[PDB]
Amino acid sequence: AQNPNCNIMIFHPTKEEFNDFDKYIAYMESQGAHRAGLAKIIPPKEWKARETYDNISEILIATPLQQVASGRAGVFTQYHKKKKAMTVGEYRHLANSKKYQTPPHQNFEDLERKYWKNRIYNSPIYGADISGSLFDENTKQWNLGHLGTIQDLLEKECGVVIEGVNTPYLYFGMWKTTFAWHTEDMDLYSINYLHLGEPKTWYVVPPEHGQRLERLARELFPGSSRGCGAFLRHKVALISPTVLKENGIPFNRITQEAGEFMVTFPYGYHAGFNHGFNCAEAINFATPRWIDYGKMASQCSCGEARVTFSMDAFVRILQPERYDLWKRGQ
Ligand SMILES: NCCc1ccc(O)c(O)c1
Ligand SMILES: O=C(O)CNC(=O)C(=O)O
Ligand code: NI
Ligand SMILES: [Zn+2]
Repeated sequence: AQNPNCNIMIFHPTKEEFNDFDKYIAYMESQGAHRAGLAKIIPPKEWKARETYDNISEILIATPLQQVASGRAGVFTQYHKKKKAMTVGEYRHLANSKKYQTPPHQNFEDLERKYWKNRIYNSPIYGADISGSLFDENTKQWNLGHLGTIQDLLEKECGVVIEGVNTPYLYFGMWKTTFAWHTEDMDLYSINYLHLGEPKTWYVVPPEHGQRLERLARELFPGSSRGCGAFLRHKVALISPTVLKENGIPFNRITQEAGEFMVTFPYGYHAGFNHGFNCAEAINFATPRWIDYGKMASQCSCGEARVTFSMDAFVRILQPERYDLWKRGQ
């Protein structure tokens, strides 16, 4: 069995290998990459996402989110307070201001230490889930706006025709902006390209051990766990690497830099933070191997979790027993 220790693998495809997206995902899995829950893909040197990021300042962040924490340094939740709209230009200036800028630090490890020590005492502002793309339409390889759709995958695999679209989202981050522990909707894959700016650090639990993280989360957030059978779907819980180690949860970490792709695999729990001002683009996708994970995905029905339009059809077709109860909560 490939990659039995579930290490995060890093890939360096040639420009030839970078032509067929599906084929290369399949190749990575043949080498055991999915066992980690997360992989890094470094594009061939000949490739670029777009010519420049010169005039991105006029993009609007309609609903910036202030991420307010509660709890202790290693175990906390965050809630999102809506702020007034601002342009990416205004947001970048805010990120670089004395209140919000990255502190002096020696290296990634020093900065990681500072993050887990001090995150809860600040409330950084995130521009998340902004529908759009920064890939040039003429970029033919690994263009996250030109992927095959999950709806077409389901149709090809299972012969069912369904409504729905899926499109990419932009994320503008600053120092300490945080993504909570989660898997994707319907335990899909995700792919994330860091277009510009400072790094993003990721933590990930191997899919074969996801239930260990769920069990720990129930112990660490007991009220939340009583309110919902799948509260990690709410995407508000953080647990530090120190606390994960103390409780024997298997995980790995890696830092993504500008110009690099990350792929998360079905039921790979992940969390992380941004080092400073940056812009990433991400989208969910499916492969034939996803279908079984989609059928088994645990759902939030307390009503807290957000659901796009397109998730309806996934639940309706793959989880018809759950559909009625789930739809009551959307
Ligand atoms: N009960 C279904 C599985 C499960 C358990 C705990 C969680 O936090 C979660 O998101 C999902
Ligand atoms: O970049 C972020 O803030 C979060 N991204 C993801 O969880 C992802 O790409 O799957
Ligand atoms: Ni994700
Ligand atoms: Zn819920």
